[PDB]
This record gives sequence, structure tokens and C-alpha cells, in this order.
Amino acid sequence: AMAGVFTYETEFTSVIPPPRLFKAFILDADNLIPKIAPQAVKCAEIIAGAGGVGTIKKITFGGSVTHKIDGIDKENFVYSYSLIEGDALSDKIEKISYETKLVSSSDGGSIIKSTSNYHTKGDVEIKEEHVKAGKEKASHLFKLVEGYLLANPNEYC
Repeated sequence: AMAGVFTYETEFTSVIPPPRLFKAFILDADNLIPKIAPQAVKCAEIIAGAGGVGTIKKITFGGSVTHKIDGIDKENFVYSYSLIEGDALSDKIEKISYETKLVSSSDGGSIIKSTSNYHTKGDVEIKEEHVKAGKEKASHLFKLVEGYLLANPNEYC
């Protein structure tokens, strides 16, 4: 049965510049996300690793997923991870690999460049509705982080 990759690319915009945005939303995600969205996470636990590349994290929602860290680039503001266990995975979708890149905008903020790679087996049936519902949920989480950082200008400086 046919192996393939379905790639979906999207961009979000922030008034926050890449260094502060990467420090708060990516590097302190385990602490910042439950502070801003308490109803979103029940408990996030490290299975293996020290917090860098190769770390295995279990995540429970207020639903259970297992992520593996693939890449962290503290200078170029690039973060990579993989969904290696969850309800989204099946015989059709064997894995989901993500990449987030923070680029500086003309305004002085960020362009958040997100890539989703669905690793597929056999016939490919991917619904626009499901992809778009996940985009809206990601967009909302990013806007809560943005709000919190604008309200707390000394934090993650």
C-alpha cells in the first residue's frame, strides 16, 4: 500500500517580535499554556528526555496525545515535533509531523509559518473541514498568548 505525505501550510501574524514570541509560546509552553487556557490542559508529563530534541511528552486535555520533539532552533526560531500517539492516528494516517517558523515582519512583529505533514497509507481522504477546525483552534490559542504578552510587557524579556 502507497506511502505519501499530505502537506498543509498556513500563516498567522503577531505584533510580538520573534525572540519574545519563541521564548514564551514555544520554550515555556508547558507553563504558559495552562496559565492562559486552564480548561485546555489537565496534565502534561515528560516520558523521556530533558526538554530538548528527542523528548517524549504525554498531554491530557480538560483526550490524550503523545508528542516527540524533532527540532529546536533557538537562533532561527524554528520548532519541530511529531504526533506519535493519539486518536487522529490510524492505518490511513500513520504519523503527523509539524514545523513552526517565526519570521520578522515589516511592521516589527512576527509571521508565524506553520506546516502540517500527514504521513499516509493507501487511499488518501482528507477533509477541508477537519483541517480548518484545527487551524481555528490554533489561531485562538496564539491570540490568548499575544494578549497575555501585551498585558504583561516585562514578561519573557
